[PDB]
Amino acid sequence: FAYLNARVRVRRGTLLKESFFQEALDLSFADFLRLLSETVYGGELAGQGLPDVDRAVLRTQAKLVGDLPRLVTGEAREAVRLLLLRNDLHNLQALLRAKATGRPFEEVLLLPGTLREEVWRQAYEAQDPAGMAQVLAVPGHPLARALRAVLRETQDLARVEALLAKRFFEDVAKPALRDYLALEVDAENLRTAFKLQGSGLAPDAFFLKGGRFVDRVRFARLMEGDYAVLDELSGTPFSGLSGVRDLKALERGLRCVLLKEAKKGVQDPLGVGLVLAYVKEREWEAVRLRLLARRAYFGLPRAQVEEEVVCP
Repeated sequence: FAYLNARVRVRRGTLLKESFFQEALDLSFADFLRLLSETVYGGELAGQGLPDVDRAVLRTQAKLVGDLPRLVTGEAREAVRLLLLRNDLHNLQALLRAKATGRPFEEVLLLPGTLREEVWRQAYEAQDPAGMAQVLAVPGHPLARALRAVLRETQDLARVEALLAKRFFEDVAKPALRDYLALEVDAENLRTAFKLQGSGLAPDAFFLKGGRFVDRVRFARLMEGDYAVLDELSGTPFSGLSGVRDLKALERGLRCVLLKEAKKGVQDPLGVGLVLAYVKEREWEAVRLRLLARRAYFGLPRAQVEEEVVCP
């Protein structure tokens, strides 16, 4: 961990200050590009369009975040590799969902992971899930194996997403990181229960153990249609999910929960906590840059955007 932390410390200095996001919320697209060009992202910013901003973010994070697993070994590599693979899971699910709805690749948020954007593009270009698996296999990604396995059991979008997650977390199971991972399990159970709500499927076939606040009862209740479960979490990190009745709002709240938990890591400068915080802060950075770039580009409502780029 000493080495990984050194490499992380070397990179924390280029994290964007909160002042950047505050100013960006009210900038024209041209000025947004100007502000961005002065940050570490400037090196990869080669154009004047929205896709140029998205590309600069992806390429910059591939070199400041995505490569971390290749720099170390032992338990240190395990920790950061695990975090990035979890994002690859999110990316695959997002791609599967986009394809199922015929949404453009440009609309898919890609979190910092272990794969190059070109691989994800090839997967999106694939004719079907099976085709996506072959693409992921080239770089030897574990999702290629998980996807092939899930597909010989079901083709239903929602179930595929849930089973992919179930396999990932089961492999995960086999301090700061333990605490954080338990919250990731809680959050995954909440999104799965929401996605499979009213399906009538056996909750135990989808419940992930290893969480902390989202017990099998809370999971089953939400999956069987009780939204009130989300209003009963006031004494937990998930208190902000009260009133949530749509998947969009749920994902928003879940991101803030995990971000806050990860930031506790700064308290562990010599341990896994530092990289945990660094990776999640870069993720939040990527998410906000994407949303702020779109507000400036399209001229989106300030109030709606502000709510999506601020975490109470």
